[PDB]
Amino acid sequence: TCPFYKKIPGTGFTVDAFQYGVVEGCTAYFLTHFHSDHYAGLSKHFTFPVYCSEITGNLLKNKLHVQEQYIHPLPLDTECIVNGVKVVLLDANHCPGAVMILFYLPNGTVILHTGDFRADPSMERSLLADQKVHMLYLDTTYCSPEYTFPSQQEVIRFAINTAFEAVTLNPHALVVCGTYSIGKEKVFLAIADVLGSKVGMSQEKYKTLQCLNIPEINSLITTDMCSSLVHLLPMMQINFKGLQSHLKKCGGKYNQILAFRPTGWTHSNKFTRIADVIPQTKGNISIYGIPYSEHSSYLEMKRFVQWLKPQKIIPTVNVGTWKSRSTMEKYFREWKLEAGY
Ligand code: NI
Repeated sequence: TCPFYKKIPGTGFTVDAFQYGVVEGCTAYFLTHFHSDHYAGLSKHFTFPVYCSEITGNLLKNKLHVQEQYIHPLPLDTECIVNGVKVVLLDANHCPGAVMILFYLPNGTVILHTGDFRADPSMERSLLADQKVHMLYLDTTYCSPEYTFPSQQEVIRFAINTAFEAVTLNPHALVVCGTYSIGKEKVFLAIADVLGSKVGMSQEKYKTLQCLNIPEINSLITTDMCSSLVHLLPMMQINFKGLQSHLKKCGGKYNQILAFRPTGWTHSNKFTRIADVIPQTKGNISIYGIPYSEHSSYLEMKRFVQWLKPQKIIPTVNVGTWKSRSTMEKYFREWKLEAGY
């Protein structure tokens, strides 16, 4: 049965709740972003409205094959009526097409659902700046003070440097980047740009990227592997046995791979900075971990919540154990006492 933190009070609306069958009373199913935990359940056979962003809509049509009529894309930053309830979609600064949703209830309550987000100060000068938010449904993925990680711009800097050094040292080396969902496209697009290349990838990955409304995308990507010296592979495949296997296929065209694994947090964030990173090495193949995050650090989350001063907070991540729930509430109480709301 659909959990209460996926339902919006005083509406027929649910959020990211596609895996339970029909939910009784639900006139509308909102989808925050195209990640499989959030969409798990959709198919071609859905005949209830789905409201989502334009970009999420393209992925729904082309990757899952939902029928154009049931996909209601909405533009961002635009006051929109949806069954006589005003709603707004806002950029979540997560993956392509990811949004947060502002719900304006008939009774006067205002609810923000963040979906998955990486909180940022530019959100403090959006339509949120204009009025009070009573209830916050919050992405709590990294709600604990151990979780620090660098800025996205810091990480992209490091990457543009590593890659370009190597390629200029050895002109027969390949850059590989790992992937398993949408998100983090900046890693590979930045590397390719510095190297004067398109990015090469499988047919299915190319299809997915062609749904994202990236400007100039035809100039940036290709399915011709031979012609490219930045390749994307499955994240499963980013290891030595798999990279050897792949290094064979290229047919004596490169004599060294240099790979990047964009990851979330790992325990090596506790004791090692970004300028002081190293790879594992089994012969000519070198694998970097780079902590490029599309979720809020603890500090970024904390600042966003203390600015918003919500009357109530409902976590949507790490809610499956009493210990995590209890740990999170304690942080929420500190934040509230510090900030005086
Ligand atoms: Ni996500």
